[PDB]
Amino acid sequence: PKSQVKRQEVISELLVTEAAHVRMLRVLHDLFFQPMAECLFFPLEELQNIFPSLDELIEVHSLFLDRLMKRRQESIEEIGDVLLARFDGAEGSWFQKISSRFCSRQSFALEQLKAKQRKDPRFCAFVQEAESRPRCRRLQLKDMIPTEMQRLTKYPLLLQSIGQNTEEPTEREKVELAAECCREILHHVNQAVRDMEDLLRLKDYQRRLDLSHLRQSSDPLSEFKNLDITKKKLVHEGPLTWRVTKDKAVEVHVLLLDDLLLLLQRQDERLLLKSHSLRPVLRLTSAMTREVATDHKAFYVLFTEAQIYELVAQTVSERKNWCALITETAGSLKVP
Repeated sequence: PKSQVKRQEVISELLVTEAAHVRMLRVLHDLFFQPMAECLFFPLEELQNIFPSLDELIEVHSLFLDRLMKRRQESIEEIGDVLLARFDGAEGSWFQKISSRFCSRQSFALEQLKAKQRKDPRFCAFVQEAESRPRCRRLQLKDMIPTEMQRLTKYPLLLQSIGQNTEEPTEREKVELAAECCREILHHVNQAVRDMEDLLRLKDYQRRLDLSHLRQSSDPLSEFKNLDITKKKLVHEGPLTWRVTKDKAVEVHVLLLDDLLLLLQRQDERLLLKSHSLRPVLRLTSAMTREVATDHKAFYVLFTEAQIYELVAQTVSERKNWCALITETAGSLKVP
């Protein structure tokens, strides 16, 4: 007291909220996943990408719910040991593995479901009917899926304040270490999320890429034979206008990647890279941006034979934003 009331409260909050989460996850499973498996709305492989590890994700939280209850029941001093048992060592590692799998596919999972609802009325009516079942507690499926992430972001907050309210030192170390683990996990999942969100997107572009032109120029482009972008970092993308001369302008979708800049022409579902002059592909290791005094909406990118690429955004703010991003990424790149 007063350290103790808070410590007990927080430990309570953690147990209760852990149960609610298991409960939801089970609803998600029972009312959505399993029935859809049985109605075979998707081929199963795919359902597994929408709910990447639901079955075992339920278990991991379940096992924790279980430790926490056993501990409460047998009394609360000491909780560190329990915490470390879920977030640290091998069980630590698994929890991460399982929760991050499932979290990464969130965005994917959602658009998949949205597509199907807007495309197939049998399925849309299914989801409605399911969403009206009491066990939903007024959450929609779209509300359910992203709770796993939320839950992960809650753990450091909860653990941080059990620790800072632990009087006895060696116990507070445990609880502190545990909390640290949770931030390690959160930080990793967050990353494995962007890695997936980028990946799927880059694989998308990579099969839509009309590569024929580089294989055709005598332009010693020969480095992009063969160009692969699936395993690279997508820093930024956006429509722009590409004033190849002050008489001719090209409509273009730009990808700013870790180390290359790509100016893509959109032609039906295709995306072309055409040498039309000035190349469409560019090694950033040399890049540099400038304002254009006669056009607050336009800027220049230069490759330090010049090599001038006059690009224009719709809004002034966005072209401020573009230069900002290029020069910054450009800078991030090291000289041998």
